[PDB]
Amino acid sequence: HHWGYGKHNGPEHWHKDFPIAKGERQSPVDIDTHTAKYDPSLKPLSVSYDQATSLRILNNGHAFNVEFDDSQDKAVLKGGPLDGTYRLIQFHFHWGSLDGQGSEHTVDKKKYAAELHLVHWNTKYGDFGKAVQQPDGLAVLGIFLKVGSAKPGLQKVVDVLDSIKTKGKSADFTNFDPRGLLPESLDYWTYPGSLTTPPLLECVTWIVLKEPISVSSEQVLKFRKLNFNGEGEPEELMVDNWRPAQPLKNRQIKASFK
Ligand SMILES: [Cl-]
Ligand SMILES: [Cu+2]
Ligand SMILES: [Hg+2]
Ligand SMILES: [Zn+2]
Repeated sequence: HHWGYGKHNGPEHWHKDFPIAKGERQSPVDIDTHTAKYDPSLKPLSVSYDQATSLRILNNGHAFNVEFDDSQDKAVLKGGPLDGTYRLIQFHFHWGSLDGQGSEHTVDKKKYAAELHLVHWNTKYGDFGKAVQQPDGLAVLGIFLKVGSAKPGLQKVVDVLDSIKTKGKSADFTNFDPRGLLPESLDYWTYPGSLTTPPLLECVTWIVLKEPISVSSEQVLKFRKLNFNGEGEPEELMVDNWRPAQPLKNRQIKASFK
């Protein structure tokens, strides 16, 4: 039975099909702010999304993915802990059934209402499938969401969700500008980890921003109206699609800021 987030197929079961779930550099993790070390050898981070080309939005039965044209260097992440250039391929979120949970990373055990992952692949490996065979194939920019004022740059996503309610549905999603999902500050923590959904591949340099974005209660409420199930199946609301914190093991979390 497919992986998911319910009691019978959720994160505590993933290891049986994906034994790497219990591996040496799994994500997410708790970010203990008092033991992360400021690292002065970190170059500033460069987020260049002005030429981004969004194509489509898809409900895949686990979350929704906003997919980008990554066939040219258009929306790239560089600098910070990264060597070379990473190309944006998609973003998605993880969120809760209530505002007190939903993030995957936690900050001194604090859970945010949701978390945005902008997924990029290392353009020295030619494309995504080859990048995910490399320990430095991916960079994911992770951004916490808290409930407060609306985030204007998220509204076009929220408005399209009605049209991709159930698993397998997709809609045209061109000209979406991901710059409108960023907070003001680019201060971040970074550590080596993995994708947080099966197949949980240990390819990711995580860059998790310290500053959350605020979204309104009405915006997150619309995320919670999505469905894990497909059309004409019984309703299973898409909520709590987050994996909990995993063992830090032999890893150090570095901070970009004092
Ligand atoms: Cl690898
Ligand atoms: Cu699936
Ligand atoms: Hg890998
Ligand atoms: Zn994710």
